[PDB]
Amino acid sequence: YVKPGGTSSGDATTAYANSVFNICQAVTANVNALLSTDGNKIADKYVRNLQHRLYECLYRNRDVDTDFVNEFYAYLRKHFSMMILSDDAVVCFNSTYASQGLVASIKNFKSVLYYQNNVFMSEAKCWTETDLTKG
RNA sequence: CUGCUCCUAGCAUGCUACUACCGCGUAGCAUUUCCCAU
Repeated sequence: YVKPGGTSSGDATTAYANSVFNICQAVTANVNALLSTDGNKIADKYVRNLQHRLYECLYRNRDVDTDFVNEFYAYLRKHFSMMILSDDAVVCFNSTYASQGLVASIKNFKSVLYYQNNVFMSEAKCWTETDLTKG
């Protein structure tokens, strides 16, 4: 037969490939979530300036811009922590930011999956925890 | 197929300790022999 696509299982790099794929999904969901928010009701200048710079470096600049990459990576480390196994991950994220939709959220993941993987991830499968005593 | 762990066996290496003998080196103690022509 002929395999249309999708990762195999008997190879030696499925785990690392899936990890990289997961990181990419999370990062693109964060980028999508930030850029779909009105800039007229944003908090302290910093984030609004960052969003403006992001749109410019995304659709107007042609080549790469390293410093903005470092800054955005540091921002993600500041307000988004991920622990990644092969297609399995746990996220610790600041909640007041997510209240205003300035970082990821489950609805963003649903939308990203719907338009980028052709699958509808029902939200009843996810879990969200507010406490940190229990793990 | 990757990663983690247990257990077993063997090997090999390193290191430590013990025992024996050896000789060395040092020190102490003590003795045994005592010499001759062309």
